[PDB]
Parts: sequence; structure tokens; C-alpha cells
Amino acid sequence: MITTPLVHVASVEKGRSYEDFQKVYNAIALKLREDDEYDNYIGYGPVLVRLAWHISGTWDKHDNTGGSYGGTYRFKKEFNDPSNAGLQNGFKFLEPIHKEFPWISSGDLFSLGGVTAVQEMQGPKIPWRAGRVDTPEDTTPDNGRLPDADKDAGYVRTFFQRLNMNDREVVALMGAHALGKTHLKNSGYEGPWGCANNVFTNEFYLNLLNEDWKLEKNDANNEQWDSKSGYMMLPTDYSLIQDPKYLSIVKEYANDQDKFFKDFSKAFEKLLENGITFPKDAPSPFIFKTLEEQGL
Ligand code: HEM
Repeated sequence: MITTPLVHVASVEKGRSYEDFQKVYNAIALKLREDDEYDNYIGYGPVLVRLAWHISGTWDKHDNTGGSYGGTYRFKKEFNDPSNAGLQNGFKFLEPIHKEFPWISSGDLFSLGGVTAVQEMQGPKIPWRAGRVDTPEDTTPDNGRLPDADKDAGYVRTFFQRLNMNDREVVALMGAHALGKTHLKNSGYEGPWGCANNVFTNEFYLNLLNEDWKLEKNDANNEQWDSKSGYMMLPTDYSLIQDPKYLSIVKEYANDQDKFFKDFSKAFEKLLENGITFPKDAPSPFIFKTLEEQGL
């Protein structure tokens, strides 16, 4: 025995088109607007984006294991990954939604939520594609493919390689750290990254470059970069600044929100599609209208 990389073919939910997804979208979107009290009124947007990434983040380019495709997060093994501590809130918010549209696969719904959360938070438009098919439980990836936080630029670069992401991709995607914040209880990390943490903007790069960062120890006994302004950064975050390579992307993005959003949009979609072979007859990526765009 030899390891051919699996091949995952996207098969659109039987009989669904643009209009159906848009509906899933608006639901998620409306429920975001409605459950505003979550996490100190930060809302469910950031967790939802955290959920889409972590479901895609199990991917291993070599043997085509993990990734969005299978919706394996719905299983225990994955669901209980110490790395996904806190994600249950997102699962919990997506549920009722899955009730209303039972016909959507899990990878599809989970991926779709992140996209929504992104657009709903005024970030860019992320072209999405349907077609992920739930896979059995044995197809769940063992715990541990998710990055550790107490590392450096070397680790982060080596890590992203497994997901086929390059430096510009890594920095673009990291910017999502402007959303939500760290909860000690989840991660051993505590605190926000900046002020506008439920509106997607380039705040993370700016902060990274303009604040006065100091390595301290949290109540969890780990080290984090604290700014006097009350923000924080992970070591992996602070590293985007020690690497010289990384550092000029950060500057470019802190300099142009615009580029930043294009770069992210293209990479986030990639993250969400890693591992899936879409047939050529497959349709194009949809691009959901936001509620606003819809007058809803
Ligand atoms: C080196 C890579 C990464 C590491 C080590 C890292 C780790 C972290 C940690 C530990 C937290 C706090 C979790 C908690 O305590 O609730 C966090 C939060 C989160 N992560 Fe990352 N992150 C990684 C990559 C990224 C990626 C690429 C994305 C999205 C594109 C991102 C999006 C988020 C967001 C939006 C949250 C906020 C979660 C919330 O507010 O509950 N992260 N991540």
C-alpha cells in the first residue's frame, strides 16, 4: 500500500441554485443582526469566521485529508478538539439554521457562515461555491492540525505551507485577528486586538505597527504582547512583525485597506476550497448580496 491523495468532487445540492443559497445567507445574516448580545455585544460574527477557518484548517495538502469538504466538525472527535474550544457557540448558532434548510451539507453551511459573517461585517465580498458533501465519521481528522499560538514566524511560515498558502496569503488571512478577541478559558489567551472588533477593517495591521507592545504573562501563565491601550497580540501575531518578509506585507496592508481586502477575499476563498475538485461543468462562484444591498 500506497497513498494516492483522495479526490473530493463538489456535487451541488440536488436541485439548488443561486437563490437557495442566498436564502441561507440572509438567514444567517438576519440572525447575526438579531443575536447582538453574544460575547459582550461583540456578536456571533467573529466566531463564525473562526469556525469557517478551523473547519478548513485541518487540511493537509499531501494526502488530502481534512478541509471543508466533509463537514467532519459535526463529529465529536473534531468537535472536541482542544483547538476548537469556543467553536461550539458557532455550531449552536448555525443549528436552527440547519433546521430551516436541512438540505444544505455541513461543510457548505459552515463555510457559508464565515463568508456571511465576513460580508455582514462590512468586509469584502467572498465568492463562494457550493458542493461540499458530508462524509462519514471515520473521515474525521485527528486532533492537532491547527496551529499553536506560542510560536514564531518560522513556525507560521512552515505551517501555512501545509495549506498551500504563501507569505502574502498568510498575512492577508491573519488580519482576521481584528475580529473578536481571546478568551482565557478557551485558549489560555486573554483580550482583544483592537477597538472595532466586529467591523472588518485593517485595524490589525495598524495596531501591530503603531502600538507600544510588551511581552507579559497572562493569568494563564503564557506570554502575550500587550499594548497599553488594552489590546493584545499572539506571539504568532507579533511575528508578522519580526519577520522581515512578513513585516513589509503588514505595512502594505496597513497602508491600503483596499489591497488588503482583495488579497484576503481571494485567500479566504482558497482556504475554504482547498481539497475540492469542482467539476468543469460546475457553476461559478456566487457572490451574495448583503442584506443592505437587498433592502432587508
Ligand atoms: C497562526 C495562526 C492562528 C493562530 C495561532 C490563531 C489562534 C487564535 C487564538 C488562540 C484565538 C483566540 C481563541 C479564543 O480564545 O477564543 C483566535 C481567535 C480567532 N481567530 Fe485565530 N489564529 C490563527 C489564524 C487565524 C485565521 C487564519 C483566521 C481567519 C481567517 C483567524 C480568525 C480568528 C478570529 C476571527 C478569531 C476570534 C474568535 C472569537 O472572537 O471567538 N485566526 N485565533
